[PDB]
Amino acid sequence: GTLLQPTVNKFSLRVFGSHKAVEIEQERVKSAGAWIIHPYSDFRFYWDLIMLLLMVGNLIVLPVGITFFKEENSPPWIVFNVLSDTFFLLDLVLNFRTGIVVEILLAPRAIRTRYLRTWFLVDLISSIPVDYIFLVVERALRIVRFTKILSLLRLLRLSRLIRYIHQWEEIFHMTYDLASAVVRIFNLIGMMLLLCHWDGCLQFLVPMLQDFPPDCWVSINHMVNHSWGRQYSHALFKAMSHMLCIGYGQQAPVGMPDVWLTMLSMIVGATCYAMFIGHATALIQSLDSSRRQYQEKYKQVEQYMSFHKLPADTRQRIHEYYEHRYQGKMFDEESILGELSEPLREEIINFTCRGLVAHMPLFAHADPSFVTAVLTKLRFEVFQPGDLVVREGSVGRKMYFIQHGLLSVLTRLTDGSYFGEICLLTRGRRTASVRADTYCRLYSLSVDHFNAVLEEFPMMRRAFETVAMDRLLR
Amino acid sequence: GTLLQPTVNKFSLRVFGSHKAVEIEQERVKSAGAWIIHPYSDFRFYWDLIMLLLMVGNLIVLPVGITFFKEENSPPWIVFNVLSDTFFLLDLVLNFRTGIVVEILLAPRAIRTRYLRTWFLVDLISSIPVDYIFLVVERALRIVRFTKILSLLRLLRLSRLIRYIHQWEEIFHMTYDLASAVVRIFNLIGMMLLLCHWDGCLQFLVPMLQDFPPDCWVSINHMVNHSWGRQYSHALFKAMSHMLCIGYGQQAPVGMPDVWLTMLSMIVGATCYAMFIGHATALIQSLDSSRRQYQEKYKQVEQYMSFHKLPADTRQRIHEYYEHRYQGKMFDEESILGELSEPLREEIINFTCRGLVAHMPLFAHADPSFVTAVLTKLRFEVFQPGDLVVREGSVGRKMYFIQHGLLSVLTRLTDGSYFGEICLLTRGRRTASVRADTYCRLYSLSVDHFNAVLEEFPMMRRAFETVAMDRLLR
Amino acid sequence: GTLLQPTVNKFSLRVFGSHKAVEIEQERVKSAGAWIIHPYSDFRFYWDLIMLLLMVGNLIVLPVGITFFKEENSPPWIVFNVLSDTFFLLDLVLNFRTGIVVEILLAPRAIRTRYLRTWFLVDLISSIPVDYIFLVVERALRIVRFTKILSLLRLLRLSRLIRYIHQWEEIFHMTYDLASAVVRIFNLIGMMLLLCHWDGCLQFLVPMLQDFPPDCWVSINHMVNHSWGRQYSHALFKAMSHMLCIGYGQQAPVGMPDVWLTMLSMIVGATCYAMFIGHATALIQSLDSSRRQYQEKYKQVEQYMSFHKLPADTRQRIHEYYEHRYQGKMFDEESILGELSEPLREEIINFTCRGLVAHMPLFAHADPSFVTAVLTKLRFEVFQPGDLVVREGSVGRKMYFIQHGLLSVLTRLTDGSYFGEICLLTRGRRTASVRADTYCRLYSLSVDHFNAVLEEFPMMRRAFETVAMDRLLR
Amino acid sequence: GTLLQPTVNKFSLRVFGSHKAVEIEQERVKSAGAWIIHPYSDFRFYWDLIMLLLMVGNLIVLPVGITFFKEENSPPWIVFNVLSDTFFLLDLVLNFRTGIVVEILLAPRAIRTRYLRTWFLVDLISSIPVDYIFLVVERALRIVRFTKILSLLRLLRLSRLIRYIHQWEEIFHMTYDLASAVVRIFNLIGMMLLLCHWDGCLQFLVPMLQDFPPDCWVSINHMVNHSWGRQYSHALFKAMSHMLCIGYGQQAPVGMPDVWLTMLSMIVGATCYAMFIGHATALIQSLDSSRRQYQEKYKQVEQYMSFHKLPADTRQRIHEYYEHRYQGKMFDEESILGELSEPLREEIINFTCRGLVAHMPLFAHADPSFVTAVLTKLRFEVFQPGDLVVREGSVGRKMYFIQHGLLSVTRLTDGSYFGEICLLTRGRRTASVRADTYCRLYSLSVDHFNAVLEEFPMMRRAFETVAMDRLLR
Ligand SMILES: Nc1ncnc2c1ncn2[C@@H]1O[C@@H]2COP(=O)(O)O[C@H]2[C@H]1O
Ligand SMILES: Nc1ncnc2c1ncn2[C@@H]1O[C@@H]2COP(=O)(O)O[C@H]2[C@H]1O
Ligand SMILES: Nc1ncnc2c1ncn2[C@@H]1O[C@@H]2COP(=O)(O)O[C@H]2[C@H]1O
Ligand SMILES: Nc1ncnc2c1ncn2[C@@H]1O[C@@H]2COP(=O)(O)O[C@H]2[C@H]1O
Repeated sequence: GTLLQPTVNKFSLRVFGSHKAVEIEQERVKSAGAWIIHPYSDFRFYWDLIMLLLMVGNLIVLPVGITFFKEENSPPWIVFNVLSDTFFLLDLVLNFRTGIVVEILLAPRAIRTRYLRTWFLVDLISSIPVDYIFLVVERALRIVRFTKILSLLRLLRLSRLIRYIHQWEEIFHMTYDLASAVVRIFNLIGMMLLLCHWDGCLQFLVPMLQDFPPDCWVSINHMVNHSWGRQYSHALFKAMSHMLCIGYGQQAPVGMPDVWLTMLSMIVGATCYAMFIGHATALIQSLDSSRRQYQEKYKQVEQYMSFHKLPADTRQRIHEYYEHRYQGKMFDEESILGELSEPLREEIINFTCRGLVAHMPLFAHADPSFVTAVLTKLRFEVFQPGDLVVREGSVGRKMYFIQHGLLSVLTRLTDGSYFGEICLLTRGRRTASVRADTYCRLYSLSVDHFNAVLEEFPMMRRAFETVAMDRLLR
Repeated sequence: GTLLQPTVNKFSLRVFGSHKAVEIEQERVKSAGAWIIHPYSDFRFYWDLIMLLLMVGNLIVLPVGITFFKEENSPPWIVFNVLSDTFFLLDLVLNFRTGIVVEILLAPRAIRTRYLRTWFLVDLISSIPVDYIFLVVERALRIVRFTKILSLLRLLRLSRLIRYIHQWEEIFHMTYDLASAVVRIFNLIGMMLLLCHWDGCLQFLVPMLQDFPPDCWVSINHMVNHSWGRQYSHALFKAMSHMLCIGYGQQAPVGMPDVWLTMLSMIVGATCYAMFIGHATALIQSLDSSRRQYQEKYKQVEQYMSFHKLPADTRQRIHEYYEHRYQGKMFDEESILGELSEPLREEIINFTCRGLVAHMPLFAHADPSFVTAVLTKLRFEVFQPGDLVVREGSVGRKMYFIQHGLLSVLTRLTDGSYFGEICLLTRGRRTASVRADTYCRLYSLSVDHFNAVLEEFPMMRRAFETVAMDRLLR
Repeated sequence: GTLLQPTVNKFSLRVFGSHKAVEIEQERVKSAGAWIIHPYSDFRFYWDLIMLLLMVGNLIVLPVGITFFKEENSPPWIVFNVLSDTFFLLDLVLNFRTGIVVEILLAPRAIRTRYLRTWFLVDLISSIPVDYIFLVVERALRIVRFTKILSLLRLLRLSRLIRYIHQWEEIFHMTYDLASAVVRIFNLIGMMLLLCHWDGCLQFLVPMLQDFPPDCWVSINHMVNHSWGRQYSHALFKAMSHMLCIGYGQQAPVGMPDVWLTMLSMIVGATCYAMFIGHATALIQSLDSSRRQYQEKYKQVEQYMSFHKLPADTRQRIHEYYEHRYQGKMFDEESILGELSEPLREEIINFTCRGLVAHMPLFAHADPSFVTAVLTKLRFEVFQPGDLVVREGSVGRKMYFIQHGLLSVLTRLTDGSYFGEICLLTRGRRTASVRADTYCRLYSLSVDHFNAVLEEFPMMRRAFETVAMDRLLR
Repeated sequence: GTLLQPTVNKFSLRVFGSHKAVEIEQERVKSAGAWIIHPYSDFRFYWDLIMLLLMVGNLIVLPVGITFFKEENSPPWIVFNVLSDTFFLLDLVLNFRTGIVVEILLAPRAIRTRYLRTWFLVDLISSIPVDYIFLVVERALRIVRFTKILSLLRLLRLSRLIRYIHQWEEIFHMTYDLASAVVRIFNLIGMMLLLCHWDGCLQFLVPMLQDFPPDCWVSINHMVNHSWGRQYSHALFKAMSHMLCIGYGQQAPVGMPDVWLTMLSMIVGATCYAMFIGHATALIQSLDSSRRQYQEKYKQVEQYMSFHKLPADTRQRIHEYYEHRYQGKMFDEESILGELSEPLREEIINFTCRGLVAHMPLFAHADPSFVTAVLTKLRFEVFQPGDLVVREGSVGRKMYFIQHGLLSVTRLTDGSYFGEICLLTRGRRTASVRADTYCRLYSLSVDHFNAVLEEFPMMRRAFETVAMDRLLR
């Protein structure tokens, strides 16, 4: 009895919010009882999965059954039509109690007026069997052709199929992350295949109603008395060749109703192929945008290089810097770390600098709170070999830690080491000079952040003082 | 008598400014009297709505009347031509007094020179009936063909139609918000349909003037003596098949003037179809850009994830954070709140936090000025379960309020609660530790903003002191 | 004698810099004398304008002269060929002394090696008349066909035409601001027209060399003995119909060399039409980008509106705010004013606020230096009616000036007025409350900027004190 | 013996990191011995370069050999098939020991399960010769047609070719900077040419198996007894004309299997041509984006100009300012200098201002450390002529240096400087400076100036002496 209520699911959590909002929605459904179908409930799922398959089966089978078969009084055809009319009438009956997303669950007022204003007439016309009525109520050939065109009123179920497919596609952008362009283009492919299947049946249907004049292509190809499969094959070939703008026959089409159907199918095919090109272009432009932005940024850089007329060796030095800095990846490290929360930043920086945790003895013994408080305030820097990181007699600004590479002070030291220590404490000038031997990834620490961390932790101040005196002894 | 002046309307307000600027424009119109038509006045509306319909009627009917009908001396055709010449001459007469937007309302100088420099000759040629003049002044078949080609000079009214349609489209981007690409593409569709309707009439017109040679397609299909409708149908089929690049006849076109018309229509159709593909692509790329930017941003995030070689569980934790933070929506909350004004921000934050207003007793009794002054300085934050928001023995930085979820301090508390209070007042370390039990939306308050609000309001300082002492008792 | 040197022009100033850099380049040219042609000099202009016209004339006329005419020994044809060979040999001779932009003006070393490495062979082959040599040196039909194919070596002048057209197009992005896509697409249109004109001549040329077999289309259409114009017309129709993917004949092409030419022209036409669609799409997407960014920004805003589930009246209030703030224009007022210089900002703000200059008596008497020093520090703000700008008992933050609209303090005041005065001086709370009656554009002044301007100007401090005492009297 | 290990190369450095990480990967390979092939090693290079050429040769030659030739028992055809089966079986054998990038080098567990889960069946089917088996085991015409369709199972080597081409293309985005769209579009061109070459062979193959009915196009064109080259030419013309949406014959195709092949090739050609248009559009939009952003920015500027209804002379003054400021180049000087490191900034500013170094005597004698410390804190500014840079009786804010142009206060040209004494005296502006031409200037802020004086005390006295000299002037 709870199947009319929306259950607790991932889409339910992402739409309603917490479990309490889901319970509020369930109580709003339970305001009335067995009169309201919530539009996110599993009953609408369990119904629409049936109705989509039935609608696809009818929209494929029904024109082939109308146009190509001669004796329309076969029993399983009548059984199939009766079943289709039954389910598509029960669908409207269940629609009457259903909810409407704009979620207006007011049953006696909003539902009835929203149907009678928007989408009751089309579903009502497509639901009921019109041809059986005129058969019961009622020059026989005009009557039979009239009943055939009336039986073509079943084709308005397409408008309901489109509505349910768009409701599904609005649902499954949220339970699964899907590229939008893929959904759009497979929707368009289904529409195009369906339209070509219509035009085949139509271009056989029109010479049927005129009792095959000698001007029509069926009489010219002498294929009146073949089986329905081969006639369907030739008609579909003709329709697809008009639709993809080919050029079908030897002669121009002579009969006047052939000309206008031809022109109609040509226009429809040209517009559908144009929209298909558009969707394919929009899909292709969204494949390697991360690599494309890197390309645009380097175009911008060499534009700036050209503006100041820089030398060639400097230009390739810049190029090597970008190749060993970004590695073809155009990411904004500031905004991504800004969009996150604090524990995510802590976990990321721990995973990136557990090597610096492991090699350094000062981080081996201290509290991990202190370790994270240091690590959250570093900055990643990359140097090229031959460069002097710190020159002697500087102002003194920053400390450095060593991720990779080895560095030479004119006394060499490899990765896992550190320098820039004592000049922050003594506040003096730079004692020795540090060179870059290779590409060396470094993390840097600002002095204001350093004093803030020392204000947060007094014992590591004495630890740095002891290791600075040891460094002075070295 | 005020219909020459621009009235007070929505476009009038968005162009001129206040009502006073509209009155200044009305006085500038009333500088002269019954000699100037302001280009935004309702008289130009009331005139152009007639003239567009007349121009469309002529540009559809006139070639069909020229080419297909034999006896051109029928009375209602002459009546129709006389009416068309009358209205399109009166249009030029009313153009003489009209205003010109660049609004140059100087009648005797700017209007006359701007016509005689830019667009007087084309309207003058398209206005007057040339063929009736040569009929009055004046081997009869060459004369009749000469009059037919002279009567084709009516087709230069297209240049006026384009000018008025662009003036309308420049108007209605401002009274109604319209997607620009839709306007462009329906303008192009109208142009393409009109060009195909020209080419049908033209490809029947050329074998008319040569008295139907046996090489032409009309003689080959033996359709000289059919009605004009069927001839128009076959000619339009031929023109559309050349235009959409199909391939029309059995043979190659034999007569030399057929070949060049064929090649001309093929080139025109290829270029029009190319521009149609371009407009369709530009329309499709502007449908789901909000969802596309979210996709690009997450591609950027997983690019950054790949750059530091993060583990899988961390990567899916980041993915869950974005799914429960942005919900597929790529919006910039900083810039949108920055572009607004202060009362809009106040109304938005009141509607988002009236729940926090309702549950908290401290906000229930105080002045709503104080309530808004608190609420404008919050920050929205989202945590994942298991995370520790405040760890014991911290520095003490911020207060938190609880939108959703429940939180556990190791003493549980659900939504509508608050914490982080006493550490701002005591300026000490963190007493207890707070965990996250679920996804919990929190609003955070900075201590500097907190002290500023206390400086603005002294009594709530004592209120916070009392509730902090109560919290210490707890 | 100075025509070899680059003169002082707009492109010369935008490339070289000042007049002194132009004189340095002129001295670098005058390092040698009458041996170097600078590539920006007017002599290269005066030469290339001739050579482009000659190259276009040859690339149009020469295949029509080779393929369609029978007697190739007519005198003016020989005169035309001798003139063409003369000018295209003199072009290579003048190329030897010319300069090369990469500007390497080193004549004996860089020019000779850069020709013999890159582009000497193609120009040498296309320069000299090959067929006259084999005619002087030398089954006559094989010899004549051999001379015809040798005379087709003139077609390599296309590579020189492309080089000079790209050098021109690189020049005229700088003297005139041109949309790049227009240049690209007209270059492509010229290339496509030229290729179709080649294929017409080629598809007549191949049945010439086989003495018109009965399998070829010329013999089938029985058009061997027509004039050259009609043969050229049918050949061009055949080539264009293959190129635009149409379908030409009744039968499939029977002869084997016809099939491969057909397939070649089909592939070339398909690729050219694809690139034409691409250029048209890229041109269309760059037309109304300013209006498109406004559309995307409002999509973003209503996305944010949907995220917090805002009410409808609030949503339309936001919509009215944007309509009366930006007017469909997506401009960044911060970055544009940031990119300018100081006197440009001063001139812009003077033109926007001379009304506030004129109505205010305090700005009427003071120094215009003081006036600009005030005006450069304002901020433009827009309010909706009913809003309260200043509520009584505020903290006191800012002064306001009134561009448009009228405002009511509960004592009304219209545009050109001002308020927010005395609370900056007294540093107290807000005395009276100000409402918004209409849309009212306001300029706001911050108190820190206000005190800075008072520090710059001491007498206007006393002026504000007097008018504040007058306001207190009011 | 080290060819199974990944050597020290540029891609190796850009993937692994330092030389030590390369040695760690080499030790991880050397965990086992002569049982593991590392997927970046030169042996996989030396193997795949052979296998791509063999796969292309087979995918071109084999359908032409099957469909058009009558006697399929010629010796060099059998030799060619035996060689192809040999190398494509040895490829699977060497695949068994190979590594897999996701680098899972675990040989007995990850490799076997990853093959038997993902890509063992297709390579196994495409490897072994099926037709020779049915020939050994086994109305002869049905048997021969059955063997022909079984010999068409060689065509599944395309799936391996695609995998190796994508592995190569993933490698060479890193050793060479390549535009991605060019790689995509040449991959698509190769695929389209291959598909058209398939459809030609197929549309001749189907009337072969029906012993040429009179309804087929071969019998209608009376070309059964021509050579194989001319038959291949007509079949390829028919296939390409269906593929590029042309319209081939006089009549509609009469036989029912012709109709469905026609419709299939038409659909395939339409989709391939659509994707080709898409790739061409995406390539064209990425050519002159630097010039396009300048265009969009100036559209934005004239939008702002229109919003405040500015006069024409002001608008063209703004236009001249942008033409002499950016020169059509839409670059962000802040972010580019921000993304670099400190020595790169120092080298760039030295190369841009060595003229100011050379003309100024105060920079001629001082330490180059001081020179760079001054030069890193300048700002580039551009003025229009007639403008007054400093008006008399100002507040006093900044110093200026002169890159180009000449300025009139007592005139002075490029290489000069002003704005000096008002920073020291902290007073108002003494004289007024005009702009005579377009003049590029570098500006110096007073807070940065006092910071540099705090870093260097002797140049303080140098500025004091030259300021007293300026007062004497
Ligand atoms: N043993 C050592 N090896 C290398 N550098 C050292 C040593 N001892 C001290 N230093 C210096 O200690 C300094 C601390 O900060 P500086 O940035 O001034 O530069 C650092 C190094 O040059
Ligand atoms: N009854 C309580 N339940 C939970 N937390 C409390 C309680 N009383 C005080 N606190 C703490 O009060 C602190 C105020 O600021 P903190 O951020 O230090 O962390 C807050 C809580 O841990
Ligand atoms: N005659 C007046 N009419 C309207 N407002 C006034 C008048 N005199 C003083 N004020 C107030 O002067 C105040 C100066 O700063 P406030 O922002 O506090 O708000 C301003 C006004 O409310
Ligand atoms: N000989 C001179 N020629 C030009 N300007 C000078 C001279 N001597 C001093 N100055 C001024 O010195 C001032 C220093 O800073 P100011 O920006 O006030 O403006 C500068 C100049 O106007």
